[PDB]
Amino acid sequence: FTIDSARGIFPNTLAADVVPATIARFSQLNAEDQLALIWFAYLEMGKTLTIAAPGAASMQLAENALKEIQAMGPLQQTQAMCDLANRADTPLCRTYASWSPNIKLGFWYRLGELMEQGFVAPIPAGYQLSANANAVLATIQGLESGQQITVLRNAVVDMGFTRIAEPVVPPQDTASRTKVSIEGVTNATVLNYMDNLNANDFDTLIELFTSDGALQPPFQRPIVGKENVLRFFREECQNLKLIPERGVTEPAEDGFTQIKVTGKVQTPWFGGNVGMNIAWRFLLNPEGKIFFVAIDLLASPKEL
Amino acid sequence: FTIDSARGIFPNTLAADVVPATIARFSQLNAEDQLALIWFAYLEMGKTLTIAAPGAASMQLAENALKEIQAMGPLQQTQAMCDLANRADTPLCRTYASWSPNIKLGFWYRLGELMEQGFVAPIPAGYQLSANANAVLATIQGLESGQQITVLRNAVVDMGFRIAEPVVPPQDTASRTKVSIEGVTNATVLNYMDNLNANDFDTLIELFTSDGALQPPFQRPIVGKENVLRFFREECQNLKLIPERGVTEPAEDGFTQIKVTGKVQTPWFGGNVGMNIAWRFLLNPEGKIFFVAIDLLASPKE
Ligand SMILES: CC1=C(/C=C/C(C)=C/C=C/C(C)=C/C=C/C=C(C)/C=C/C=C(C)/C=C/C2=C(C)C(=O)CCC2(C)C)C(C)(C)CCC1
Ligand SMILES: CC1=C(/C=C/C(C)=C/C=C/C(C)=C/C=C/C=C(C)/C=C/C=C(C)/C=C/C2=C(C)C(=O)CCC2(C)C)C(C)(C)CCC1
Repeated sequence: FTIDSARGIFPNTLAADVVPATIARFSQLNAEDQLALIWFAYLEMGKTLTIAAPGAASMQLAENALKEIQAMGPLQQTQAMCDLANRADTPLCRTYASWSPNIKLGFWYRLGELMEQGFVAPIPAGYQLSANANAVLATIQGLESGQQITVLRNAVVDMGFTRIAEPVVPPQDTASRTKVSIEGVTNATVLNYMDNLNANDFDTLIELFTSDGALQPPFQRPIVGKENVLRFFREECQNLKLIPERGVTEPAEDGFTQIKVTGKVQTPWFGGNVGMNIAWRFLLNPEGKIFFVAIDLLASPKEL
Repeated sequence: FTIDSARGIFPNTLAADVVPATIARFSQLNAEDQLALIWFAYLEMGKTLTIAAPGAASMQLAENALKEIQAMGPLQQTQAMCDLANRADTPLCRTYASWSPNIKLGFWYRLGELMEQGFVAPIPAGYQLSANANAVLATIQGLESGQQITVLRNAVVDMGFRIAEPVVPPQDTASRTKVSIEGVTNATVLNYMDNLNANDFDTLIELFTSDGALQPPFQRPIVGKENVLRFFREECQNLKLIPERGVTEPAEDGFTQIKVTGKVQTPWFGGNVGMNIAWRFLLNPEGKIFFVAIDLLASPKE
């Protein structure tokens, strides 16, 4: 068993690879078209889905950068946004790249509010997308909400020129914690994984892993080793709600066990308004430690 | 005008972005599935489309790596190929990454022949692709040949974790052909096409502004004469550009923008694959190339 070979467990699992396909098409676009397309997608999505407000701490971390942009003239504001989209090498792009995804998202949330108000240069009036851009937006608007928000998030995270993160919130009080139930699955490691993540208890969660174990987020390469996985939990995985439904348990090579669970996950950005269809694919060693876990965004509810 | 803003000229040009979409899907796959998928695509494509043999110089440059793999036991051979697909950090992967695209392609051409012959571990008998991988292969097989070969090339180039073929002397001046483009007599555009068709990179590069850029299909702009010239020498030998028609318009600051459409042949396939291409030029007032983008078009309808 290697981490990279483990990526192949449960090969029947149909991931929503339209997401990275769409991000790839988006990434080809002219920067102004990238910005306008997201503006359009954002505006129309906002008619039925409300984005949660960025946290106070996140806003403080992005404040300096936001103030600099607000102080610029309109042409310069537009240029700064194009710089981010083009991944140009500028001080602002370097600052942006140092930020965790949540801080990047909160930065754009605020710019969006300011553009709506006319305090930061808006997308030009009557702007029409390029041929390729119009098709990309059409694709996005045809996707399930869980896929739409993943496309938008990944586009945002990709910006800037490549560590600052929000403070780590204390774990949930033990007596207040809920426990998940999974049809077919009573495996203690899997249950403890879900329960500890739901309680933001990253120190306990990381102890479930082998020293060389990995976690693979949707459409990303495996994050390998306890140090890197713990960093990822602390920077990116706060305040999720995992709602696993059902699973299946099978023996693997060398006394290992492989378990696939399907269910839903909510991000604090949208709460119960977007339930993403997710699979977890675990490979556990003979002692029950996590050697590998992959988290996949599923192609449709037909994959649960 | 910035290089990055110039990327937006002629915005109704519909590029074949199914190519980078498909590469992105492919890149998500398990490595063994990546290898099997390409094996399948390769085998089926080869029933109607023959790949030209790698050049002698290229083969010599890849020879040591190929010999090392051939000396391995079958399990190790399979692992070595998986390492390349996974972009693992290994000596072989580092050597591979140092190679120009043509050398990487020739390396896999040879491994393909050896797998067919049974001298390098083949894809396991009766191998079945994953759900996601089967769909990716279906997409590829539905594409026009020019798009298929671009997907395969880009997948190959992406593998692994400063070595190029020797530069071939430019074509004898008296032997050179000249292109004709309906609607377009612009000397810079004509000289661009004619010099590239003659492998005359030293003359070609002089058409560019010092800070000018060239943007290959689905890649970021390559900026400045040093980098553009390097790209010509490493990657752009022995092409055949067959421009057909164009359109010429004024641009800002006394600049001119010109779009040309036509076909291009790669020496890997010759006339057997004609790729539908657009060139989008932005020329300064003196006629120098500030920006040229080369796009693979979505269909002949473009
Ligand atoms: C840019 C831009 C603009 C603003 C755009 C904005 C404002 C976009 C905001 C988008 C947001 C807020 C998207 C949030 C999406 C969040 C998602 C998709 C979270 C998914 C998390 C999951 C699936 C986690 C699953 C996990 C599990 C279950 C595990 O078991 C282990 C950990 C982990 C893997 C993490 C404007 C409009 C100005 C126009 C100009 C350009
Ligand atoms: C991996 C692998 C295998 C072998 C795969 C092989 C063997 C694949 C070979 C593929 C090849 C040989 C593809 C070649 C494609 C070449 C292309 C698509 C060239 C396009 C060039 C263009 C469009 C240039 C246009 C330009 C123009 C016109 C300009 O004006 C400026 C310059 C430039 C921009 C360059 C096997 C089976 C073992 C299985 C295991 C894994």
